[PDB]
Amino acid sequence: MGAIVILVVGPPGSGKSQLIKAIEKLAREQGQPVVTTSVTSEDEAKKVLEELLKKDPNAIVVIEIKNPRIAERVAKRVLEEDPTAVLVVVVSSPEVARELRENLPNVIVVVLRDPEKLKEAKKQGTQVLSGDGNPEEAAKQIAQLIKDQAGSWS
Ligand SMILES: [N+]
Repeated sequence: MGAIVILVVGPPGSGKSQLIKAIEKLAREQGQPVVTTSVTSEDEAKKVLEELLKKDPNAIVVIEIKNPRIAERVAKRVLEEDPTAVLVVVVSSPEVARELRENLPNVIVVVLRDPEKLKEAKKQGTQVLSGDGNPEEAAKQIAQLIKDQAGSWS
């Protein structure tokens, strides 16, 4: 099918590790292998992606990003390394999400509050899903969105 790459973007305290735990658990239940990596710089991402996303592995790769400022370059690096990867960016801030949407043609999702900033994000194509603070629902919602817009997830 191809690689599904999920960037999970947000500062410490955004729910990333719990969201990632829920995504891994649901994926195991569906018989799909998931691997995770946490990156702090664009080259770290290059290093791990150039090793891992070698031959469009049929796998889910989750990338944890604690520094939202690097998200865009890491997203671009993913596409550079594997132009045949599905890329889903789960972002904590609606403002970051809007900025990433403007700079990429990639699925960008917010589960997370300010109604005005959220509307602005959605206007640039940010997708909103229920399950902020409920990792299990969130994981379910993300998997449904990937199925409907990207493929089986198998
Ligand atoms: N919200």
